[PDB]
Amino acid sequence: KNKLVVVTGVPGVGGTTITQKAMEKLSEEGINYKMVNFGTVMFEVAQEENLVEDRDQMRKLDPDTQKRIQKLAGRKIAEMVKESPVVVDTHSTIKTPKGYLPGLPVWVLNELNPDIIIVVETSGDEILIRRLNDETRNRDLETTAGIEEHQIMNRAAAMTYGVLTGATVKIIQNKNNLLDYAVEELISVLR
Amino acid sequence: KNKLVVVTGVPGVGGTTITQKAMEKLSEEGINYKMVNFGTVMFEVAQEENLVEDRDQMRKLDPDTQKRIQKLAGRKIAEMVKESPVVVDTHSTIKTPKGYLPGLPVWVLNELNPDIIIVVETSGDEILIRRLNDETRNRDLETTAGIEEHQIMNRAAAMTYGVLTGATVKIIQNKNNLLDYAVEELISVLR
Amino acid sequence: KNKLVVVTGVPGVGGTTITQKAMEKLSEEGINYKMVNFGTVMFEVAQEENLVEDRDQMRKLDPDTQKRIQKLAGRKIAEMVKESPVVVDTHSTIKTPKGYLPGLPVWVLNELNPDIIIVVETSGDEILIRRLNDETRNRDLETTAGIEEHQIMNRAAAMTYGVLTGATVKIIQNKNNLLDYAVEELISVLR
Ligand SMILES: [Mg+2]
Ligand SMILES: [Mg+2]
Ligand SMILES: [Tb+3]
Ligand SMILES: [Tb+3]
Repeated sequence: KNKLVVVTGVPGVGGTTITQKAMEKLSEEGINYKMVNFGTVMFEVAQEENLVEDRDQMRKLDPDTQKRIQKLAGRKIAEMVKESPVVVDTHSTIKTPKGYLPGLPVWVLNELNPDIIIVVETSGDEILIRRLNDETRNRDLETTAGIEEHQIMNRAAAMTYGVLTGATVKIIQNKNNLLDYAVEELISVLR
Repeated sequence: KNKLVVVTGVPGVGGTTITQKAMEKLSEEGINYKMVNFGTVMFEVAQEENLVEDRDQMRKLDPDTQKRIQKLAGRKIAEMVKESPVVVDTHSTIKTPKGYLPGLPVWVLNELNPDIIIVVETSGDEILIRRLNDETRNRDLETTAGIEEHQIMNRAAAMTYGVLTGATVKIIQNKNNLLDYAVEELISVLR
Repeated sequence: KNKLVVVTGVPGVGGTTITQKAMEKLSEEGINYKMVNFGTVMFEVAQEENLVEDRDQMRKLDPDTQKRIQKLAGRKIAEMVKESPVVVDTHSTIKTPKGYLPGLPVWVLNELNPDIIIVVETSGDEILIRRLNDETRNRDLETTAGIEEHQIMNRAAAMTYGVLTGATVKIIQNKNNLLDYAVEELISVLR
């Protein structure tokens, strides 16, 4: 009966920020979500199996071990759902030099059994300017067309996740100066 | 072999209207399709299995029995294909407050084995005005952007249905004052 | 660890042209891809199984036979990957009168196990004009809206292929008078 929600969005869209704010407001009503990052849960599984010491070593693990750690992380998260509602922070797809990499390939979905997939978006212009203004980020020259293409592929992958699991797929706009509206929309879905 | 065709479309697009007109034209050449609504077949299965009584509470039913009912409904429809060609009237996704809910999750597709998935569309403007003119409705604040987003997700879910079953995915425009053109296109696909 | 790459694109986009140029340049650094057309491998499998003698007899084969040959073709290609990197030339979807037909249904994906799905594109205008200038072609002109709709569905099917296999999905623009840029992008992905 506790929900398992996946919250996704391209870098810079603010998915974790609105999720953190929604969780804190829900906590006031006695609804206590636990938030986890899928990549961090993969790192915790790999450390527990003595495969890695640091998070940087994760990207050098072979593909069969990666698929195995991915299945184990999905199972570890499915088990957390018995203790409370859970929100998973991850990417619908990651934009790599070899193309869009699904964040939840079918073997992860079969272990996770998510109830809702949330896709947080805004316009390509708003994302591009947010990334330009972030000092911790490094300039790459991704265009608004490139960001829109990533959001097109994220929506299609998220819809495929819904077909394979039965989860609903919710799209929420997190627009500049309208953060509170995105937080209220997310609270309603998480409740 | 008799065709199993799924006809989908957002509320107000007119998919069942053009399907009924297509079927009467086809019966004049001895091709007799049987049309069933997936939700009605699920409700008949739930009644046949005595899991439910007052249909309205179907949405508030245990997810495991819903999945079982969904599989039984897909199987019941696949069996009808032995008697005649079949049209399944359903939604590619239903736009709910928790997001886009797939009408045919992978467990349904595996029982149904559809040959063709039809996606009936028109512009967001035409849908919005049709809904405003319908007296049966309750006026919500759905925009043309919201309708276009639903049609984007419906196409992606329908394409995923095609990949998982091998079915072709046909998109038909049912535009204002061009209903007969949509009917002729649907007849050609159903023949 | 030889890669299996699928290169797709609507008729007239020039995907096999840029692939052959990229393979030529990769050979200079000692990387020798083998290119195969998926439809040709199905035809070779059907000749071996004594189901056909000529390529024009393939279309008549029943759906169960079609599925069996498709699985055997996927397996035959997966075996070629042991000898060298492999590129599969095929369509993400084929635009037929009954709708968009997936080129790689889930049963083919499970045998192929592709590493990368490449989607080669350009604008609907550039494709339409290229087709009008091709003497091999007939008329039955698709509009730019029809071509854009095919590219929308090809992206969604390709993203579904990525979710089901874990493959990355790369989109490459092959624009008029910028062929060398598309070749360089494809070399980087194929390496
Ligand atoms: Mg209806
Ligand atoms: Mg070709
Ligand atoms: Tb990182
Ligand atoms: Tb044999």
